[PDB]
Amino acid sequence: MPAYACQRPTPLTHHNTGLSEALEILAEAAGFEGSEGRLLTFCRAASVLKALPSPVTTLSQLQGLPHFGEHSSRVVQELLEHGVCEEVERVRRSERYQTMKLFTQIFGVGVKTADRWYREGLRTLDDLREQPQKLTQQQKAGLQHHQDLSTPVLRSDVDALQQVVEEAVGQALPGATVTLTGGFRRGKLQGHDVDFLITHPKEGQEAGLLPRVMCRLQDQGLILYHQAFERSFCIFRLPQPGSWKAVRVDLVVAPVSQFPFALLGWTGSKLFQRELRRFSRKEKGLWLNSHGLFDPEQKTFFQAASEEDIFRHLGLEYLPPEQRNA
DNA sequence: CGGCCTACG
DNA sequence: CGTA
DNA sequence: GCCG
Ligand SMILES: Nc1nc2c(ncn2[C@H]2C[C@H](O)[C@@H](COP(=O)(O)OP(=O)(O)OP(=O)(O)O)O2)c(=O)[nH]1
Ligand SMILES: [Ca+2]
Ligand SMILES: [Ca+2]
Ligand SMILES: [Cl-]
Ligand code: NA
Ligand code: NA
Repeated sequence: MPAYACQRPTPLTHHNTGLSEALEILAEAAGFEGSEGRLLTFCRAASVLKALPSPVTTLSQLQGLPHFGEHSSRVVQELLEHGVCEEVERVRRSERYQTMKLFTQIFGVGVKTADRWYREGLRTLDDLREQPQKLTQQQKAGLQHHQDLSTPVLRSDVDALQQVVEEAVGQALPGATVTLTGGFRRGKLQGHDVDFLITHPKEGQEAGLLPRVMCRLQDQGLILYHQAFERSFCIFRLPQPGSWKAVRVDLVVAPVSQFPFALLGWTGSKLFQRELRRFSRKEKGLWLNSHGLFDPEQKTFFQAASEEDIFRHLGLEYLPPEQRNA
């Protein structure tokens, strides 16, 4: 089993779901305390289990697996022997974990803001609503829409939404295209938000496009919240039987020269892309982001026409999106 | 021990 | 600071 | 928390 997640296929569904979900609780709790290193180790250990071909049934089967040291191994052992890990359950019911999770789920609130509110004594959404001068415009929108935004977006919702975006994009710039990215491109049947990548086949024509798209969506009454730019993090009105619901939608524009890098980055998963960028820099000496792949010794950018090109540049076997669920 | 992804709004 |  |  290789040490980087980008070196192994990771399917969406697998054979160690309960074990991985426990390690991801500990990863999340580490993030809430500001230890990104521990978060990464727990995430990586969880992802190793997702990549295995069958269930872990005995502690012996962790020997030699990367990212399983004394702590992650003890978590798995307790789950194998008792069906529960006391450390995980203590985290689950802790006031700190529950409130930090509640607050960071608000659009416009990160770990740093949630922690400050926690230290001030706040614990509930109604606590926040009773002091709204304390809130940015973004946070106000995230709090007002929190209930709808907490409900998963169904893959069955997405095609009708993509059609609406395509209509606005085609008026803004005929010939421009819309590609579904994010977890839905990896095969998920639900998601917390929808991610779209927009480009045009003629290099340079995409300049200035996103403000034109947003203006047209707003004029159609579809934008509940937004605001030169190339990424937009929106709240959209999605139809429902007899009504509608708020949904988070991300829009990104890339020039066609960069489209394979943007498609790769925005298709994720988040851990897969962090691991891929870490691999590129530490193992290959190349710097990767959603715009390109840079050789800092030649001071040259790799041209890519496809995601396949990028995997080849990096010396990695190609993984389709459905196998990037690290 | 150092390092832990890398951007844009 | 927020966001992907 | 773990790798190298
Ligand atoms: N490099 C990098 N990419 C990120 C980061 N956060 C998100 N992304 C990329 C990869 C994600 O798959 C993609 C979309 O992010 P989302 O939060 O929408 O996640 P995703 O669609 O995978 O899942 P979800 O909507 O929760 O089902 O953006 C980050 O911190 N770093
Ligand atoms: Ca998103
Ligand atoms: Ca998403
Ligand atoms: Cl840490
Ligand atoms: Na080990
Ligand atoms: Na948030």
